[PDB]
Amino acid sequence: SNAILSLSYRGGRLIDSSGYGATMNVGSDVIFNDIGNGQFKLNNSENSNITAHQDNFSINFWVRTPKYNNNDIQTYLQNEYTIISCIKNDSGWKVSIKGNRIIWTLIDVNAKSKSIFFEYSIKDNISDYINKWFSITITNDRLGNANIYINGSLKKSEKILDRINSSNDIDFKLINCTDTTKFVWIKDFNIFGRELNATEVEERYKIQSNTLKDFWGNPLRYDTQYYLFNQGMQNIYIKYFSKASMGETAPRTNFNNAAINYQNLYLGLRFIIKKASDNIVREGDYIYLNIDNISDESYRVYVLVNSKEIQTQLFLAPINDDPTFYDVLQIKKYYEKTTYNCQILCEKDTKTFGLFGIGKFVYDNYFCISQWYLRRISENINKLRLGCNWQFIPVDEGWTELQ
Repeated sequence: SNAILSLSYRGGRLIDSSGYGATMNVGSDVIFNDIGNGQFKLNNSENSNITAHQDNFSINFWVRTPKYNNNDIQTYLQNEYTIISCIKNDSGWKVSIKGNRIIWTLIDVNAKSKSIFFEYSIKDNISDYINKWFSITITNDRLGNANIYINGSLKKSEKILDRINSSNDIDFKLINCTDTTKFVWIKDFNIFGRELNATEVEERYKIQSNTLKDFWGNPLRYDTQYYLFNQGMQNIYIKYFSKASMGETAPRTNFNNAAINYQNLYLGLRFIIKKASDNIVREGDYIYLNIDNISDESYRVYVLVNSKEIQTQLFLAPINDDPTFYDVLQIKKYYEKTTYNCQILCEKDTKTFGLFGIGKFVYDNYFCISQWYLRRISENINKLRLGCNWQFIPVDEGWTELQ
């Protein structure tokens, strides 16, 4: 139904947008930003805290938690710490994190507890969860079922048990975390006074998602260094091929040990998005793609305008005024609009050159532009043809790499 409580960071202050007038107490070691409305970071200190002073309800919020430290994996796996709690006389509810698990716990007046959790892999080459914003929704009823939804989709649902106390305070704070460097990002925290159904959860997800985002789920920005990720070919990156003035694919390198495995992200061409015509890139903007790690001089992505082929290799070159090439691009989000993917179009202007992708040429796979990606092969084509879907990866503190 209607939010009992909703945290928003409006104009320098954390408030309750609920209209229920919750009063907020904020420690001195909390970091805020005004992205969306907005975001806060809990560090591992007693001074990094927020208190909201206020059998069927729902909890919804998005969370961003940092990648494990390769050399501190047993701490990551074994240390469960509370992040959000509503407890009184040892009874109530808490949200906790234990490594790659997010955990919901109900505790009765006798200290008898039962938990439900969501676990994501820490062995996949590419993760939709590690260090990335993702939405969680927990519902609970009197039947009684507890459900965990992740990114709008039901992931778990279990029963069931004495009485569970209700508290006037909700504490946002790391409890029992043993890594002094730990932090957690939270946004869009909401409480509902009823059990939201599967349809209600999906819709609130789509709503809480026109904004172009980066790989981590934050707004995409101009003048920011980004590595490039391809949704259709996730296990390669784009590398400058000196002999040809092109981008060729290369296999991502990886790291693995006994407990974990991942492919490296900070590889290949490093791009900067420039305004062609604030610093947030919006759907449909006209942009250039600069590349700043090929040499001392700036390079840029060019489209061969006088090609009659279906697909053409993109020309990665020093800045020039050669009219046989064109550098004005448009970043778009044609579909899968809740994801962090985007497409790159070039048009000039009654003439469409296609979308950026990866194509087979005389053979190897090259960073290219192709009309193939605009073909309306079938109504579901966009679910099958993923090579024109890209994400931009900035270096982020929650994801560190060797070398």
